[PDB]
Amino acid sequence: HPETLVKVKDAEDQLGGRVGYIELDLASGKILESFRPEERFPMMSTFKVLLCGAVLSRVDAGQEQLGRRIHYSQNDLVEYSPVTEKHLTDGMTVGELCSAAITMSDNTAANLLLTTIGGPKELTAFLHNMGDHVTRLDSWEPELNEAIPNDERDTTTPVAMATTLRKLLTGELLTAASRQQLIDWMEADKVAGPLLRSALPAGWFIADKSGASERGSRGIIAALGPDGKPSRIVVIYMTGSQATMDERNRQIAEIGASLIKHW
Ligand SMILES: [Ca+2]
Repeated sequence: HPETLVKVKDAEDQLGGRVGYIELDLASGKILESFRPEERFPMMSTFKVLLCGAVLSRVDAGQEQLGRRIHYSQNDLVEYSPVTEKHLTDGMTVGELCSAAITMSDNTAANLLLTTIGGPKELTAFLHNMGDHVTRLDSWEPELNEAIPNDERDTTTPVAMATTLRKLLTGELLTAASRQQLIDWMEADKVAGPLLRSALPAGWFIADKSGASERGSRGIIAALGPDGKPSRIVVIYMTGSQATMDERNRQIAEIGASLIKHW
């Protein structure tokens, strides 16, 4: 198994475009290794974790309740809404919407949640307000993913995303209950099987969120580690290529095999 940085560089050689990577120690926050750490990449659906961090932060501030039920209508439904499209009559709670956004990548759920906070500009404000002056959300779904043509809109860097994710999952920017809730949602991801999960040994813990565009881009953010406990944050982004989805997925899975085999 190639060394992880060797493998990242090889992935980029085979795919074209750029591959960005970072691995942080969860406890300490130290950067363990990286490639293109400060370069921008489209977030795609990886932003949905950040969105639910902002929602949880409002819960912690007494401004939102996870049990608050949101009714919506057919005209709110956008592409790739596998959970929300099934709840037109009953609606969904805020907590259900975060579960759908994170675990199923549901786009209408993400839009509804963005509305709760006032839109993409307000998510960017949340990020700024937690010390992430890099990451930006500009668009709603489905414009955001299924292709962000490479502007700086809707981008992050590997290090900004990793850093921000660690600040949401550890420390005290969220309460203990909210930090746990966020990681629970990510552990329950159902749509990232072909990625890091494909390389994960029995007994490990992973909490993740993936992203994709039709053409060009892919990504994943994760907290993972052996023995049931996450101990590192890994962020991988891909953009700018003409590679197939199967090729993007395989290269992420192969990067994952390297980082597990060298753990
Ligand atoms: Ca290169």
